[PDB]
Amino acid sequence: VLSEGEWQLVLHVWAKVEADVAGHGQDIHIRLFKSHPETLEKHDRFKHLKTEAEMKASEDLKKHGVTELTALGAILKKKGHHEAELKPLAQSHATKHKIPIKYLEFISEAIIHVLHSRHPGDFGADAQGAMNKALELFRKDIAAKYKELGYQG
Ligand code: HEM
Ligand SMILES: [Mn+2]
Repeated sequence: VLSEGEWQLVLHVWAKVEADVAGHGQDIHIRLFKSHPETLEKHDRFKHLKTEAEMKASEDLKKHGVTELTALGAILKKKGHHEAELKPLAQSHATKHKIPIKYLEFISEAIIHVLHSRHPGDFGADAQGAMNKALELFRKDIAAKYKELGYQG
């Protein structure tokens, strides 16, 4: 459980993401793909992009990042009361994309990295701790929904 003050820090930095959702989503994917190339495999639509500049020039990848971050933002804004938003996400990611929980850890790391790279003055230790707790809650709750659908994270 997050305190009200922790949620406020999460949403404070999230408003900064919302000033440029597409750019943040591009940076998060590029970091994710570089740190963990097997995650680029899971994105079988983008597996073929060879360089950072090709990745940045992909309109489809940019649009996909906005779709992803929009769903995450909608979840974060519910401050843990996110069953209705999380359930369809768990359904698609368990039964179609087949994204293990470890890959959600990988993208959580990339989110933290990009947020600290772009917003260090609004993303110090306490804000990082709050965002880490909110992403941990997200991963814990989606893992439980994964199991309800069969097959483990
Ligand atoms: C912050 C966590 C994530 C959120 C909120 C998220 C959200 C979404 C949303 C909203 C879609 C479109 C609708 C859907 O199919 O559910 C989507 C599609 C997808 N996501 Fe995620 N996602 C997350 C993490 C990941 C990770 C970690 C991977 C893979 C390593 C991943 C791989 C995919 C793929 C492969 C698709 C569909 C792409 C296509 O149509 O080609 N997602 N995601
Ligand atoms: Mn993605």
